Amino acid sequence: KYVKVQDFYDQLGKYVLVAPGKFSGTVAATDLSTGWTMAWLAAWNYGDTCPIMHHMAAFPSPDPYKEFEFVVNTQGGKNLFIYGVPVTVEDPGEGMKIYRIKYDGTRMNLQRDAAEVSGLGLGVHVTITPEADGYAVGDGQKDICAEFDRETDMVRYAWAFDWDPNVKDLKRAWLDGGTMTIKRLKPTLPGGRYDLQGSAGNKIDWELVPGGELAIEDGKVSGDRPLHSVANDALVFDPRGKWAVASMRLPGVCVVFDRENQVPVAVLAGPKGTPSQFQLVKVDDDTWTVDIPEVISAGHQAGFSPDGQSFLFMNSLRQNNIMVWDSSNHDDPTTWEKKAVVESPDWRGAYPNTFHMVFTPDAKKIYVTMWWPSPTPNGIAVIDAVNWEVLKEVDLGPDMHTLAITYDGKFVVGTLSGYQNTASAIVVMETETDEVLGFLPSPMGHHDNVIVPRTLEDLRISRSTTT
Amino acid sequence: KYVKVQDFYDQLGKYVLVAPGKFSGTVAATDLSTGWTMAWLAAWNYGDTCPIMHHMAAFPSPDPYKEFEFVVNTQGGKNLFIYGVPVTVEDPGEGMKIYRIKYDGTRMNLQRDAAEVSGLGLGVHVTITPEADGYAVGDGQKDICAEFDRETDMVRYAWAFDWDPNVKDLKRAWLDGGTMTIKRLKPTLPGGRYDLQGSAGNKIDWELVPGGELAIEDGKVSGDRPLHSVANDALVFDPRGKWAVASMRLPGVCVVFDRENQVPVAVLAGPKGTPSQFQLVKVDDDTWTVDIPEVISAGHQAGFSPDGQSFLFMNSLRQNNIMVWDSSNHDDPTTWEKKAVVESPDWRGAYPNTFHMVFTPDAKKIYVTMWWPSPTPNGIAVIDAVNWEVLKEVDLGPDMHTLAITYDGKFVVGTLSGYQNTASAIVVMETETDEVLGFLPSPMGHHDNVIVPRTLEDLRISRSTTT
Ligand SMILES: [Cu+2]
Ligand SMILES: [Cu+2]
Ligand SMILES: [Cu+2]
Ligand SMILES: [Cu+2]
Repeated sequence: KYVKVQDFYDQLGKYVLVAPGKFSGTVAATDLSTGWTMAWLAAWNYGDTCPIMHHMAAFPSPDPYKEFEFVVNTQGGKNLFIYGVPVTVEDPGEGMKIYRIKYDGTRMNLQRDAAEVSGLGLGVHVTITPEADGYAVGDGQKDICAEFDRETDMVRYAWAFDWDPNVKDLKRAWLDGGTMTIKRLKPTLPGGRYDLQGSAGNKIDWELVPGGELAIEDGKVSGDRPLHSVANDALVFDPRGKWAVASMRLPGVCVVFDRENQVPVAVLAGPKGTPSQFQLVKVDDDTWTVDIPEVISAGHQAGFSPDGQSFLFMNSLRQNNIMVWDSSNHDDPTTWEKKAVVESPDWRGAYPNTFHMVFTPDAKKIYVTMWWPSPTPNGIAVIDAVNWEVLKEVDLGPDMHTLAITYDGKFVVGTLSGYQNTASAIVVMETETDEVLGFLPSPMGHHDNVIVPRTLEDLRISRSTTT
Repeated sequence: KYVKVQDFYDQLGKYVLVAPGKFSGTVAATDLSTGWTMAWLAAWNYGDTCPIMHHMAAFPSPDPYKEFEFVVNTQGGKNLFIYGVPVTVEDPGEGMKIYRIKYDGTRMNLQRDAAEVSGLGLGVHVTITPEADGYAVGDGQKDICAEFDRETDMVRYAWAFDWDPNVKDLKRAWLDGGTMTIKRLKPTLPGGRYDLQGSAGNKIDWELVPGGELAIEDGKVSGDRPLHSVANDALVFDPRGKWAVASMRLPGVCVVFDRENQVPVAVLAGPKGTPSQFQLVKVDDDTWTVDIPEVISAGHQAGFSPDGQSFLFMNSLRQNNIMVWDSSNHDDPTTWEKKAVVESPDWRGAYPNTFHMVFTPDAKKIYVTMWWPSPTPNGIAVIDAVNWEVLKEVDLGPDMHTLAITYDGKFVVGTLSGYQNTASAIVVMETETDEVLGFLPSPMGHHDNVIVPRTLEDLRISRSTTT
């Protein structure tokens, strides 16, 4: 007679979608086998006065439906003013919170704020270590990343990054190059803690938007110290262990760190045209530098294929493509060498902007975001990861964000977020012939989403090895 | 191969569902033809410091996808402490806002706070007048209801209700009878404004929950004036025009009001066992009284069938049934006689509590809510409104709130809201053989929802004639 939406959910199976909602100030888990939201959480109700719920990542649980834990961070300050919502809050809080929350089989519970426990507030990407024993956050306003311990929320190590332009004027500070310093950040407060919550640390007073390097160069982004900015975005993890990679938007490079010995060991150069790497120079036991002749393009998204064998960093802005290194040699990242660039005619200038990606478990395909400012249709591009070529692009709607995949490989689940004021949805695509099955309602401006992994192997294609 | 969710939405058609989300702080509209959320608004963004978004109702729009306008009010104070979210807020806002919001075919726009325009702040049911030229709001803490003009947001008339118990002890205050006063409530501030925003007016410090009539009796509800409460809930409208009916929870009556002459004309007695009406006595030009020998039962849900020929009030609490009156004589409500009572073996003392309803366009059936405290399954009873009998009950999940219906009469659309901390959903049932088609995600604690009407006729089965 009639069609039952339960038939759609029957095919997706018992996966748990989690996603935060940015200006909605909520986070929510959804049952993809029934269409229910399992639980949601409103941070205002906990006294947060700028609850911009931003990025997030879930630890694996053997049964997400009885329990799971996740990490979700917030942004604050003038970040509240930069989207199209005519916000009337005067003096909002400062965000940079890192909330630990546990779903217990009925409700979500706010465990604590890790930014308080560690001393270190960081407001961009959140990922889980491949061993599920901790997590990392990055922040492009203060240019710090750190890997924290799951059980205590204390920082295992934290790196601060600094730019020293060869030309001291914002228009040229990146294009004509400079030296980046890589600096061990050491705790300064009792108990092993930092003094870097909320805005403490900030160089620029809000996070650079997609294309937002142009803005910083044109002197349109305020802050104390924009000339020193690199805009770190993320620390993503090699699935094989040992190394974590920090992405720096403005200087177009990624830094490979030794997690156990807490040194950086290599710098990979993003733009097509430049070598595989630049030279890392140790200055002292806590200080390294790297010189860059010119920044030919800012980069964004960074991540490893599930087997560890390829590493990717996206050029965005002046170039627009995916640079791929061969990371085959687990024993020494200073050998990792460029082996492929994914290019496509429509990939010119800042838009479409490729800010997020997910591999299929066997690693032969990639789903990658194509973002544009309103009104141009946003979408997904499907990449052949064996030959490194675009297979197809699907237009979907406004403001495309992240992409997650069911662990059996079969369905891609993505979020579009209305720029915080217009249409928002969850999108489902099947990966056998890459077609959209449609949209589920989602009143939230998500800039992240995940499916709760069950095993350490599922994390290799979740929020761990890519953003 | 795969089922597309678009197939389920193709059978629903271009209807727009709207609902607010109570603790979530937000409000959202969904395109039931594509699964997208069309847009959503987070009240914290406009500086509201207790954005419990409560009840709402939408003006008809000839094309809602192009634009439509709605009203959504808030609660604050200690309402924020009444649910199991371990809220930690120091100085919560007082709530009782009445927002005017307009969707402009891209975004939601906050137009203003009707409670600041009028001075009169009310936080329970919001309904639209059948001519779509104004709206009404009730409040069970202050015991006031009013009709507001749509263009100016100024009060057309408002009424204040007061209880004068025969026994001055909260335990007997309603059981052993009393007198209720109906007072015309007049502006005290310049320009025809009230001085009654926020907590001003409050007799008890929070709204009574389902079954909370026993809490007030037991001295569990603090406030300044509990012995005087009646807990007004709503002012629903005869779809034929002329009359509005205010429901009074604690004394178990409804008062019929003549909208244009600004006087009450009749009082309907809810519990089975009592006559059709108690006698309204005029005291002076602004004051009427009505005596009740004893209150056998509190009531709650109240509303008209779409042709106006039947009027319903739900006994909850000490009886649990639907009382029905013959309202076919539109010239004189003092002739409305009880004509039936719907009863069911399971409907004994408070739970399930039947607090929400919607009619089919032809008025031949009613979908009514059945609410229990966690953990018993809440759901929907289907009522034969030709013979006044229950047809079936369907169990759904936690915390069942309101129901709407598509104006072609084909699909019933309801909200479950997880007691603000667990599972939430929208549910879809087809009215042809009353089977549930399944659930769409909705991370929101809705106590309201509407499908946006397109004509005046549509309002006869929207938030106008029933809550
Ligand atoms: Cu990023
Ligand atoms: Cu973001
Ligand atoms: Cu009610
Ligand atoms: Cu309510």
